[PDB]
Amino acid sequence: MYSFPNSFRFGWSQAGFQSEMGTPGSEDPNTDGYKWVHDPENMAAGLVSGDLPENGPGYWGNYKTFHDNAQKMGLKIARLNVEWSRIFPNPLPRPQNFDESKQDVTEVEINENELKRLDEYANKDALNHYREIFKDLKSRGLYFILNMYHWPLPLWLHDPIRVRRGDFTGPSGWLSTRTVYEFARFSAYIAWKFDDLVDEYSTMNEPNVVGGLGYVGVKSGFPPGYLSFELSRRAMYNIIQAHARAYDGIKSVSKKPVGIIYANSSFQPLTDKDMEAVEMAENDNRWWFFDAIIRGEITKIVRDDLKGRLDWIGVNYYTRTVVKRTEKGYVSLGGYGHGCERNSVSLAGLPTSDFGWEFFPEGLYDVLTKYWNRYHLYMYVTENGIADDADYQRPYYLVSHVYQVHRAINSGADVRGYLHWSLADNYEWASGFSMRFGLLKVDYNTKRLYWRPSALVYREIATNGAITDEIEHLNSVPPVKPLRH
Amino acid sequence: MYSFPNSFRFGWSQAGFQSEMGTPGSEDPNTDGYKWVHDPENMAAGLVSGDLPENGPGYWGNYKTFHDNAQKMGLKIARLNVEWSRIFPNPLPRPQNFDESKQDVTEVEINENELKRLDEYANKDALNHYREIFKDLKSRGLYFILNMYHWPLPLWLHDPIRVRRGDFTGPSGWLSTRTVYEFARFSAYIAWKFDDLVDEYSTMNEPNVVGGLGYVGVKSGFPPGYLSFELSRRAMYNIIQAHARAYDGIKSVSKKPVGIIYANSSFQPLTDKDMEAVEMAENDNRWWFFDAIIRGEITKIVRDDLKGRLDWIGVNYYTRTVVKRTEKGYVSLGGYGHGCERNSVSLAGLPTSDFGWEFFPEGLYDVLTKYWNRYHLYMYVTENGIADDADYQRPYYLVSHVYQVHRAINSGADVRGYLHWSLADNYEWASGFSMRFGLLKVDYNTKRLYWRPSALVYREIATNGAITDEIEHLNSVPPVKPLRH
Ligand SMILES: Fc1ccc2[nH]ccc2c1
Ligand SMILES: Fc1ccc2[nH]ccc2c1
Ligand SMILES: [Cl-]
Ligand SMILES: [Cl-]
Ligand SMILES: [Cl-]
Ligand SMILES: [Cl-]
Ligand SMILES: [Cl-]
Ligand SMILES: [Cl-]
Repeated sequence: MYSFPNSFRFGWSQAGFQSEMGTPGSEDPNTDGYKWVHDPENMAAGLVSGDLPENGPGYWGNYKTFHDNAQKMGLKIARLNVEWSRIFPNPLPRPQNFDESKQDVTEVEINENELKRLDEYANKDALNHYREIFKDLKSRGLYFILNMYHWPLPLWLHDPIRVRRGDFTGPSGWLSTRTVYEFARFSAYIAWKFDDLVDEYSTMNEPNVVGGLGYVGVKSGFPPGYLSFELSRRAMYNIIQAHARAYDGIKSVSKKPVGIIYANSSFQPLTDKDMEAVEMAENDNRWWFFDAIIRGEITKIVRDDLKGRLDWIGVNYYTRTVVKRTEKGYVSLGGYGHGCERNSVSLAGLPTSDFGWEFFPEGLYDVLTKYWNRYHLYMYVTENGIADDADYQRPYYLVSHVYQVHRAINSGADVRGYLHWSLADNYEWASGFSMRFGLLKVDYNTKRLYWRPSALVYREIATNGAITDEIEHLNSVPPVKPLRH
Repeated sequence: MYSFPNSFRFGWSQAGFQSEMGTPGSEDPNTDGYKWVHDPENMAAGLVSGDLPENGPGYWGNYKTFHDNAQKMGLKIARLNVEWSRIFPNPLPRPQNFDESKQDVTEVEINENELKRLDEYANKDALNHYREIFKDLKSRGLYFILNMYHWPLPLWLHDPIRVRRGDFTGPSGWLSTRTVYEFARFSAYIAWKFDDLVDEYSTMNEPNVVGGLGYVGVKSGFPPGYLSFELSRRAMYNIIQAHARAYDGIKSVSKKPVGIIYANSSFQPLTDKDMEAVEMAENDNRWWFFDAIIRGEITKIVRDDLKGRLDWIGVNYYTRTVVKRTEKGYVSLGGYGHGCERNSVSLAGLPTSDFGWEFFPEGLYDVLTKYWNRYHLYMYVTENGIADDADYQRPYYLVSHVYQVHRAINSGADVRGYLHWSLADNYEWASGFSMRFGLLKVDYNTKRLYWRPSALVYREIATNGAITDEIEHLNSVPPVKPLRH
């Protein structure tokens, strides 16, 4: 048996755009993401799947059924976000004493009168509905992490088709400090409205994906799909200071912990001669960002308005990345990690998911202990899961990664919970509905939820607070011989 | 939801030779089967795997742990056998007024003095141990079906190496009416000793396999592996009258129901022009045997000493057999049913097990309703399961076959329980330990039992007496794209 601290919580994470829509009256047509996935040219290009989020799993209407099943599964923590677009579907007045040309945003003043004026423009129907959802959540005894931002922006801040086309005269998302300013005020406003229900806050989810896929990895179908190293850097600079200004904003109205959730990989050497390549990749993908919002270090200078703006770190982990040293520096290798064939085996002989992602639970121990030793900030595993409609690999994936969290705690790392991605199947961005990450399988015609066997395994873990003796054999690699390869 | 009658019981079946040995002091070295699987020539030929049953799962010593897990899983019925060899490890005196040359055995007299004399030769340590096992079983509220015979014979009745070599001067198993006579007395003796613990009896398990694989399908590694159509028929004739004489024997000491357990396939037409081939195959594999022990019809004559010797039918079902009409008659086709590649797909595109057996749950409905319409005797599904160490297919296999029993009941068939093969992994005859049929995975080094996710699924079925809404999606074919093919 592998037992966890009495205070450790098992639960799940979920995103609004991916799970809310699907029931009558639930559609949110007012985001950059909604425009992006409906765009005829994006569909013709195959940048998006043609599946549409308004045919989704229906959490907006059916949240009591989601929460019923989570409670029956023994879950004790959830991380959800509010959709900015639902709260402010129409534009806010452009800020007066605000200079859009100033590169740096070092303060965004929050006060009671500003909050009461913002309240005039908020959608009270959406606010009340979210209160009902979150009250129902809390009434099941679930600890609540509220995340402010999980990729879609109001269209009045970002028209992604205009930017895709190379037109930068309109609302340009994270390329504009207007978005930085409004995100800070949005985050303060939500904490002001919901602090009585929230246990901890996250400002954002996977900001590195926003900048990396939106402006470099443009085949991914992440908006606005405008290929530019320069603008990727500008977007990440703005998202960093937006995190800091939202941290300060929330702290002006709340005493509760404020963290951030990040897309992590475990960087692994192709050969024993590649350890410096690993360090370089960790610098280029992880430490540059966290040194900025924890130590204030940015490109070198120290900004005192960035330093110390983090209480905890959310680790989102799915697989590794294998790197080797080059003359110029380092490169990642296809055939491992997230660059494998779907439903196959990696070059290392490890099974791959429906998404082509390699089975590599030891990477989660690596990431947790690396963060702990560098910053000594406590952590949640805020995402971990697998695309696996058939449920062949998920029982092993679940138990093996939970075991690696147990290992990390035994080594001294302060890890306070494990949140699986996800409770139920949902809309997986440019891939649509075909990638199924749920413990629960969704029938999108009826919106009914079904328990995959891994959900029964998870109930055993969560209700016992342990990997029990009876399921310890699942701490192993899914047998590869019976799988496609 | 698919609900079952309140009296319907879910449980499991298990065999002594396959599961008992593995703990200190549990070895039974005195069967034809033990000699057969240790034989150097059989091992060199690859007729047997080289795995040895004395390294097995250890039910003889660890039965309380088996039963603990079955009780936790909600199971309410078990079918087990006593091993003849354990009860009579040394030979009995040859019967005096018994003519070994008489082809027909129409009566085997049982009386109290005969039973008390038999008792003098019985192993009291084994008898007491079985009583302890069966008492523990009954103390969990499990209904108990006791089967008398599940293939191994005492070596003093069958030396299979001598017969393999073409020497018929020694103890020749089912080729000898001595075995018929002694089986009837053995069955009466066991019922006399255990009737207070038994709810229903079966005389034997899969008699058609004994005759078919022992004397025709000789590549299978089933003893004595002597290829002869003539002797296959002689063995089946003797096993039929042995069933009848054991039926009468048990009924001389007990009022409880006595049935038989049979190896079934669902015979399916390759094309719509092949329905007569199906009927012929059903005649040649199923009806000839049951017409003999129910209607007394044998080759045509009616024997009044065979007629009416059956109260219930145990259906053992794993997959189908596809047949087509030939000029001479009919033939079975490779690439379907039990003649597929392992961990692949059949010619029909259906997934195959670790044993090469095709996924075909509708066959179970076919077999149950065919038996019911012909004989109107009530039934148990006494075996159903899959070789699947990884547990990829078993959740679907379990739910889909249980659903087909629900269908059969809805159509009028009197089916009173479903017994999965098996609770735990065990020694699978000539294949050794590599074919894993358990809901529970066995570590053969430690003898520890682990719950595969399908065991958690089975607990949901058994504790609710139903396929619940939450697992209804498992009534479907395992997705083939992610599996080996
Ligand atoms: F299809 C997609 C992909 C990435 C995204 N980020 C925000 C909305 C959205 C939609
Ligand atoms: F390996 C095997 C195969 C079939 C059998 N039948 C009885 C014992 C035995 C052993
Ligand atoms: Cl990372
Ligand atoms: Cl630090
Ligand atoms: Cl669907
Ligand atoms: Cl049959
Ligand atoms: Cl009849
Ligand atoms: Cl083992």
